[PDB]
Amino acid sequence: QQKHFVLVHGGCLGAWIWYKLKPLLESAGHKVTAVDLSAAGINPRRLDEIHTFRDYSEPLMEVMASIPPDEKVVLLGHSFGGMSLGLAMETYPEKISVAVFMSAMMPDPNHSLTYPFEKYNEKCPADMMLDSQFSTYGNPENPGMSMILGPQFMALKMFQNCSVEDLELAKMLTRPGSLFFQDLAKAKKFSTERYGSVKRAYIFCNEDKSFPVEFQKWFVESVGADKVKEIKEADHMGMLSQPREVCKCLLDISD
Repeated sequence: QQKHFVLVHGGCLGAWIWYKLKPLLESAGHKVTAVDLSAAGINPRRLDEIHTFRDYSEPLMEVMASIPPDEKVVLLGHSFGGMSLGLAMETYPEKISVAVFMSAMMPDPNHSLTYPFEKYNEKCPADMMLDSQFSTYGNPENPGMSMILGPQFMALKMFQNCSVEDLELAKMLTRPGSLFFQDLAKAKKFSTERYGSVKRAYIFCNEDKSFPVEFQKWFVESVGADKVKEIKEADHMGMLSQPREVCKCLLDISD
């Protein structure tokens, strides 16, 4: 039976990361929507006009709003894409057969939206992002924070198991992004009733140097998932370093 995978990229990246995974899932007979979130990929918005996490996630929500009455989707969220999964799961829990997180913080409906970030930024050193750079933007009375990935950070910490071509593509395509911390600090947390009704799966990427496996495991341990798979030699960009494995894990989880 044909599944519809909605793939959601992490911060500063775009739908294009899925360019290897998407045709694989399609050759398996499945439908795939790879979404650019707002001001990501070639989405035509600018980051300095995106101030809320809901606005950032809107292209995903639009895909969710368009799932027909008798269909569901399988979501796959990479990295920060996992937060947009949570929003999709809180909003349209009945529309999702399983929400798959990969190298992603899985929201915990027991805690605030910022909790996984508060956690990340307690367990991880302050210089972890190397040559990446941050700057504020938006309302001076309540500024957003944007970031740009450094090419050493990308090379060493995100794409180190990927081809040079994929890293090249990332250097050519990465755009400023934001984690919307201060907007997330004022959201409405997800609920166990809604977000928590949705089957969760985790795909571990064991060589992820950006979101290390021990931290992936901590999210799975503390939050829980119904299915877990591991890709031993996936880096942070498992859909580019190990697209076939991601495709097998996904079909496994979904079928």
